[PDB]
Amino acid sequence: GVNCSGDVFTALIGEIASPNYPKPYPENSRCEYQIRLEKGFQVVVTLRREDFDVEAADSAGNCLDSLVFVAGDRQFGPYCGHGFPGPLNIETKSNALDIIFQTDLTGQKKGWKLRYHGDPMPCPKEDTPNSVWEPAKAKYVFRDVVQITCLDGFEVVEGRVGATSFYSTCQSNGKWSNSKLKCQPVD
Ligand SMILES: [Ca+2]
Repeated sequence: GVNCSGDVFTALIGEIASPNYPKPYPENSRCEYQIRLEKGFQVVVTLRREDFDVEAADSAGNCLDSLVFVAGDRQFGPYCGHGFPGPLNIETKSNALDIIFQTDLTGQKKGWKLRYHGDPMPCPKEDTPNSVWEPAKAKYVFRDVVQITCLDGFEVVEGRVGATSFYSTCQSNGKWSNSKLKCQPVD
């Protein structure tokens, strides 16, 4: 095959296709594409069913040509056959993804074209005991900032002395900064 290795993708949106797409991919391909987003994002892969045609699996269900996505410990695929067999949207749960495409000596098809985007990872909303959150949202994600205001008769301890409100940021690790700070009754 050709050189289809070494490319690194770091933008929050991107598009990748097998060599020569939509003309037949090369035999004996060993392609690898690396997506590298900053911590706090997951790579989400979108691949339309009809944008994928790869040599069919053998009798034993094994892929001779294959597309595989590697995200840390997790693997998606191997995929082969006529039409993409996986979900239209794949949340890999990782900021780093390796896309690996290998082909054998015979039997080539049009190949594949995929897109990806970075999806900011969520920070779960705590139960707001004696406080209200601003803004109120169904989902908070990486870099969101909220103001947490204590109800009347409550205050923040461990923050400033005598605070009745504070801010908190959804961090790259899925946790709120200032998660130690709680609204508690006035003494
Ligand atoms: Ca083949």
